Amino acid sequence: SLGPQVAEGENVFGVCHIFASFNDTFVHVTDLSGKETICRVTGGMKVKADRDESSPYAAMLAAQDVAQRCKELGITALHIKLRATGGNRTKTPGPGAQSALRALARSGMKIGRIEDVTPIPSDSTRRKGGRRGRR
RNA sequence: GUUCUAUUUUGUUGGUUUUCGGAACUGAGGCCAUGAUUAAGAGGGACGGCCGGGGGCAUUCGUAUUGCGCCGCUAGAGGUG
Ligand SMILES: [Mg+2]
Repeated sequence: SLGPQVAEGENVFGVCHIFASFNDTFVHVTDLSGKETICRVTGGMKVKADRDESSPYAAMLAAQDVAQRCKELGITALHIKLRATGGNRTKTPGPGAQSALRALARSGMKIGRIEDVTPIPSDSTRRKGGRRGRR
């Protein structure tokens, strides 16, 4: 909880891994390595109902809690790594991703570079479902 | 040329060998305007440069998965209308 950075000269960089499933949203801030983490709070930790854990309100509260816990240490800027369900399943991020990103941007985390770290397979295994699908 | 032979014939009775004709075999010729229709918008094949997720064998790469090992923080994570 002690920042060695000079205040006006530069900012301390971290990176958030915004995981956006269709049933929950993870907002996870780690360092430049990713091995050491800083703050992780979810939509289910903020809203105690399973059906709206991936809701933009829950992702917004999770992003506000992440930004407050990160300003408690003094990391100022965050790179953004958007991550989806991935694999054989869906590759489009959920509704909480843009809400959490805009929420941390309003709460005051300096936006670095944004990229997709979605685990898009080259050629995956068999998708969970029948030959007729999830009807 | 070789073998066989219907017989006409030597005035009439007999043999042998020829001229002349028919059957088979066999050598040197002369001639054909000498002799093989075209190459199917039929087909087969050779040859040339290709072309192609065609086939078989060996090798190599890519991610994702799931499981394990180590590290960081955590009370939720999955999943559904
Ligand atoms: Mg079924």
